[PDB]
Amino acid sequence: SGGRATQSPGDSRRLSIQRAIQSLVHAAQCRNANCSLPSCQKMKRVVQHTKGCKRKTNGGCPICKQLIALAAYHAKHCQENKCPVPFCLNIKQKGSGGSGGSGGSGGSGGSSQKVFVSKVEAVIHPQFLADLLSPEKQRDPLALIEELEQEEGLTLAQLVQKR
Ligand SMILES: [Zn+2]
Ligand SMILES: [Zn+2]
Ligand SMILES: [Zn+2]
Repeated sequence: SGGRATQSPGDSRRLSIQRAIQSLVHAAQCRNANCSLPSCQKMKRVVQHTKGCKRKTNGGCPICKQLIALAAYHAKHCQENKCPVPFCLNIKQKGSGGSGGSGGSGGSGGSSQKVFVSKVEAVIHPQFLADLLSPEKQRDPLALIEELEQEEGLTLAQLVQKR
């Protein structure tokens, strides 16, 4: 009757995905000016990126990929067709798939963004997730982002060529 979750290194970072996803939903429908929360302000930036973006799904910007990842992962745990979450909407119209995600409640995340099924999660780069969750102020996701697209050249590409 549900359940069935194991706390892998991935789980913890998928939980950071789900946690940034919790952020996502919030900034997606936050219209309270009195609210100036850390995860909210940083995500207000990251969300506003998703809309004012052009290289969105072209694969250039890291955000929109990890945001269609968040919004998708989120969309799996979402039952709203008229959702506030941006890419959740286009998920229901384009990104069709099953349910699931993670939920083992692990806290020992690690480099597991290769072995896993990279169907949803493109360049989520949990550091970005972590920074949203961080009470710190000048710890912006979009700052990480430009860093992330730089590091998008490293790993997976590492020793990938073969015969
Ligand atoms: Zn807010
Ligand atoms: Zn973008
Ligand atoms: Zn949604």
